[PDB]
Amino acid sequence: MAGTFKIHAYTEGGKPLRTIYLPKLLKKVFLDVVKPNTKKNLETCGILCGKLRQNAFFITHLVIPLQEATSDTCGTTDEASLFEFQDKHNLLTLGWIHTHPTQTCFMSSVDLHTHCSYQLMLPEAIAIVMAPSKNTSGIFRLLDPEGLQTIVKCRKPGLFHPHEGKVYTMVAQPGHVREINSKLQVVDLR
Ligand SMILES: [Zn+2]
Ligand SMILES: [Zn+2]
Repeated sequence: MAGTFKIHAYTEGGKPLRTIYLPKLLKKVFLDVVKPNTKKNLETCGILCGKLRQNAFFITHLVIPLQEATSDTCGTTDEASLFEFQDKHNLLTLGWIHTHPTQTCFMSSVDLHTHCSYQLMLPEAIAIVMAPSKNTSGIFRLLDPEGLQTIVKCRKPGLFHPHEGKVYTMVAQPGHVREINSKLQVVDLR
């Protein structure tokens, strides 16, 4: 009908990307759940989990794993329990979301290395970054193959370090991510 369209989304390398359906509620619900950390200027992450149905992914569960909260990272500390939870409930990893309580909306060095594993496993994988002090948010991915290659090769120690060239980009509007009016379940493993 009116205001509808078909999308064919491609990576930089020309690979077709399947659609990910994102609940309209997810961003705001996530900010609600992790507010105690945000008020302390501490980052929190959640994993975007779901299922593949008729050639498209549906995010159904926002899973908050055990993690180490700092002012500039929120790395998962117990991947075993996260994996066990996802396996038991047949939930795929589709991406992740995290806060920048006071920072601008961008992808940090750590964020790019974190995302690399997601997007190697699933070309469609996304990183949602909420920057509530700026009232902004963004959905990002690495360039594929070029950015994935840069991060795979990067051995710089040091929490925050620069990268040579363009490495990441915001998901286009419209593009392979579509919002839908769906229910949401938050699963907190903490
Ligand atoms: Zn970040
Ligand atoms: Zn690096």
